[PDB]
Amino acid sequence: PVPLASRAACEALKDGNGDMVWPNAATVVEVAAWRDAAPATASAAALPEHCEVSGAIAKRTGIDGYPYEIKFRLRMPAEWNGRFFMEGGSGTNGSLSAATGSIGGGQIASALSRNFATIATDGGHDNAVNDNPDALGTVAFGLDPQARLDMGYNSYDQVTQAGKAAVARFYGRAADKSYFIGCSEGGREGMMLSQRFPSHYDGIVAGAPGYQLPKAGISGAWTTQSLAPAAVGLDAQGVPLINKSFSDADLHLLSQAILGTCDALDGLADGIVDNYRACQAAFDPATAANPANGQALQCVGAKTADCLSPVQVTAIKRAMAGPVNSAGTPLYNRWAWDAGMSGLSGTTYNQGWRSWWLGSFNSSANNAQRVSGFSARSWLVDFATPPEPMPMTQVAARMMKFDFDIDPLKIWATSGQFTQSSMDWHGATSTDLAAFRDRGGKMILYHGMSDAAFSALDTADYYERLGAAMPGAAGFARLFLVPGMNHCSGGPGTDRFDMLTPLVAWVERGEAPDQISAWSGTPGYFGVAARTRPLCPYPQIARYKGSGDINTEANFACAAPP
Ligand SMILES: [Ca+2]
Repeated sequence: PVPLASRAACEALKDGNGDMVWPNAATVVEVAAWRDAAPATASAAALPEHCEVSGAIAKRTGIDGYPYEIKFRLRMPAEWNGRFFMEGGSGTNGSLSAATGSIGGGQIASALSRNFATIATDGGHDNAVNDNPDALGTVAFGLDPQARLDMGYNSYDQVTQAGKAAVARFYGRAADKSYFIGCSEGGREGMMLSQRFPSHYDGIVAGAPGYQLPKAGISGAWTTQSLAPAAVGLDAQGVPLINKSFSDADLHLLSQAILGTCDALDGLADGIVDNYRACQAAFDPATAANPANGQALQCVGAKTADCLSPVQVTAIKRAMAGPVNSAGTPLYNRWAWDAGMSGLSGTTYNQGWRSWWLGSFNSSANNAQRVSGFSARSWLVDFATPPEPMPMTQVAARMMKFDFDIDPLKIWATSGQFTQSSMDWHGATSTDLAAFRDRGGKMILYHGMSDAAFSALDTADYYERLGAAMPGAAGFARLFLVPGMNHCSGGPGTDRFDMLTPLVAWVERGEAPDQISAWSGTPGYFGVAARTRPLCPYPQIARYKGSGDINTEANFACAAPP
């Protein structure tokens, strides 16, 4: 005689503590604990009294000899709004968060703080355990084929099913609606769900989605080899210091030149390139001027602090252009020029763009994500098939000798026990969302224009393919590009927003987001205390109404570009 949504019902969910039936028979509950309410903190909204359940699914040994399991953590509030929530991952996953239901966007509130039931997974591997010194550290899960499948799609499927079964037993009813919010790798997960598991979630937010993540290391090898002629000095292995190709002052000059060409193309000079399409048609660093001195951005002779050398201009132009093979066939996409490639807040230069292709300037070693960091490591072990484990010191050189006629094929290939390609299990490129749309599914995409991890133009290209394949796609899927914003957060733009509130309104009331309110997390980039702007559904952009404070969303409306 155990009442629903109670401490007794919570503790009954543990193995050997009752009658709970899990969808996957290999589910092990390690924790089923009643949690008191937690007060608000400086960085988190208050958490209601809830049941916390944590465990793992399909504990096994991989073909690499390492243990694998799909961890989950679920929190079911005693006072429940009838909604189910899953948060996405980041990086290459491998960690189990507090699972309070992050909504991204730099937000204080969690889904659990709004009385959702919330769940998270580690994706099928554990960074504390699946750490192989001969397979590039925590990307070493790529040595096991099933761990790849779990990372690609299976972990989120198993955890969604397990969460909904516990919700049904704990509350005595299924969730009215289910929601998923993820950014980066979590954005790829959201797109994967809409394509592969259309009925798992009714509302999906997919920010900066790496829906072509196996191509990232291809872009990384390209940007690495493109910036190398501008590098100064060598690291300990004799590899050119890609981080020395551009100083922070150099990048700020590039950004200021982008603003000189593109800032006013939306009708208002405000440090924000709202008209990104017009900017791409207008800006060329080989021709653009330095608006501070009126002279050309590219140096005429020797390098000064007010110009970029012709080698630098050639290098960044090639990097932004995107990778091509010998036939000239594009292998990923190009990248948009934007002011968030740099930015200055007080005396602090923005690192949020250069960390991906360049790395920190004040280092005698390469530390860019795409040169020697996690992204380059992940491609070699997780996305190349068969995997290419190596010592950590060899990664930068491996990117320098990357062959664009041979190596890109490895993301489409199968080998031995690796029976799916990395584009098979990790890719989420399908525009067949009819099952998702026709059951009432709604999807909000967002992407920062100054994202150096994944190209915002590549998300836009996906959205255009979606609208062509599905007439009237704006009725269930809308894309919100964020000028100036880096990867998932940061940069001179309005990078903070509450995506959960309009997602619920769209799914449950049919109210499509004609704009989404946003604010800047670092308004010092513009020298103000605060800046609020509307995000606009693609292809619309923000247009100043002609009067009022330029830092207040009320004085802007969404419209077609000028
Ligand atoms: Ca502007």
